[PDB]
Amino acid sequence: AMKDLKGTKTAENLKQGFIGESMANRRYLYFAKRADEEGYPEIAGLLRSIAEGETAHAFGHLDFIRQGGLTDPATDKPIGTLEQMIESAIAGETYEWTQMYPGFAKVAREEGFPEVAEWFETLARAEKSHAEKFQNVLKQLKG
Amino acid sequence: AMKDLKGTKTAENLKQGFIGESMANRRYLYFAKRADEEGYPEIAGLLRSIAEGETAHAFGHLDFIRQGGLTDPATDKPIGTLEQMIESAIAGETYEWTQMYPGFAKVAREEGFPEVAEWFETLARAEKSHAEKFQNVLKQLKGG
Ligand SMILES: [Cl-]
Ligand SMILES: [Cl-]
Ligand SMILES: [Fe+3]
Ligand SMILES: [Fe+3]
Ligand SMILES: [Fe+3]
Ligand SMILES: [Fe+3]
Ligand SMILES: [O-]
Ligand SMILES: [O-]
Repeated sequence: AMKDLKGTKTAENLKQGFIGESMANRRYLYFAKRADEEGYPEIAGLLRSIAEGETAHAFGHLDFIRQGGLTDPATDKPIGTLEQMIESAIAGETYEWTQMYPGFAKVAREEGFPEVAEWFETLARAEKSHAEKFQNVLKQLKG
Repeated sequence: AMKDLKGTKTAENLKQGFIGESMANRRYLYFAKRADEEGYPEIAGLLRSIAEGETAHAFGHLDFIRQGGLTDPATDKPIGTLEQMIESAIAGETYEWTQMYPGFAKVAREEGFPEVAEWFETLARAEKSHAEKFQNVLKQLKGG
């Protein structure tokens, strides 16, 4: 591996860089769909290509995070081995279905946004399904 | 009014949901590559399929954000129209190349991590290129 990054500002900067690059890929693919609808195929293709750049950037941030002994930006769990990667996926999905999306749904209903609440409730059930499927993966890797 | 979400906690939750879903898709595609190398194609395929779920979630969050008159989670700029979307991309990439990545690179060098610094410098130049390409897009939308 590489030099230990724990405790540095660079460790936090890699995390923040990963967050921004992740958002950018999602944003640019969403924007490309609007270009698609409106008939701007060269713009849409450029947006998709820039999005591939942001993928490369996000993955490179993860490379340095993993090689520097740091944890997953999303879950604060190690992601050195495949088993650890799956354990990180389980931890994040579990946070999302047990805490995050149910709370978002409750708040949306309290604030008078039942349609948004229904979306958050759909997502809560979806993340529970994801968590169960990843748990099945881990069981198979450890057997 | 679901069409005016400004200032509500639900607005903040949509933003945070978008951030988490965006990271999840990137993480699961990265993890899939390790499964690929090691010969676990069913695990890799599951990671890729779940990642498509996280794409749908992120895009749905953006749908509610736009429909509610809220701004881009990354830039705090409106993203209703295509021109606005491109203007948001320009603002974010400009921040990344003029401030964010150069600052990250300086810190990495000062902390004794030259390989990470070089990566941040490569990314700074890349985001400058991205900003210029988005600027060209805006020129084309405006008539160029
Ligand atoms: Cl075009
Ligand atoms: Cl497999
Ligand atoms: Fe980037
Ligand atoms: Fe999830
Ligand atoms: Fe999700
Ligand atoms: Fe960028
Ligand atoms: O980026
Ligand atoms: O998720």
